[PDB]
Amino acid sequence: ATFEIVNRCSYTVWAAASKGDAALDAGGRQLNSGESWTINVEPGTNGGKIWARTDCYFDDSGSGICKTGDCGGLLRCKRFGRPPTTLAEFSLNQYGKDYIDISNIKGFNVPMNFSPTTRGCRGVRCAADIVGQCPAKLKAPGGGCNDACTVFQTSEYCCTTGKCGPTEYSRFFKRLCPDAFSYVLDKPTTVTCPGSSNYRVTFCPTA
Ligand code: NA
Repeated sequence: ATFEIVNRCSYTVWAAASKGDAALDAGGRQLNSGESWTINVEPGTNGGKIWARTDCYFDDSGSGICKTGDCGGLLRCKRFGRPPTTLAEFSLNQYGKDYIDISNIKGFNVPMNFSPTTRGCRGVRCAADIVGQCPAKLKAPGGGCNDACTVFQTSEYCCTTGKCGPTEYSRFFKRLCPDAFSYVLDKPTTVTCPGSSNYRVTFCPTA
């Protein structure tokens, strides 16, 4: 599959693409305002995620840190990032079908649109000002809006037993971005696309 990562934000972001135990394509790159990044995800990739990182400083070896989405201090991520991170999640070629979604389960930092560049399905977007409206107890100093599980580490917010209901915090993310996951057992907002589709991820799609 071919993903195009576009940065429409007025500020620089450092994109990342990982499937948990290995990088996706180069793993990460700096994206100035308006820059696009094309990557190739091997068909069958399961559990891949694309996200943005803000306020990064990297050395010549690619080691550094970001205030949001840091993935172990590396520019080229081999691992998911530290919350809060708006997540673009995808499983490809699962019995002739791709599955895509946007998730606020690990917080929110940058507005995001996730849409296919081919035919057969629709796209999902979370472009609200979640950071501006973020409750005080979930605000992250570095920037972004943390999820309740990251903050309070309870069975209910993290849904550890397996059963959990919506909380006051998940409804906040859900009220602003209905098309994104607000908690683990949230009613799936997943989109089903034809196998081997191509996609474009746009940061700050409305600005
Ligand atoms: Na998730």
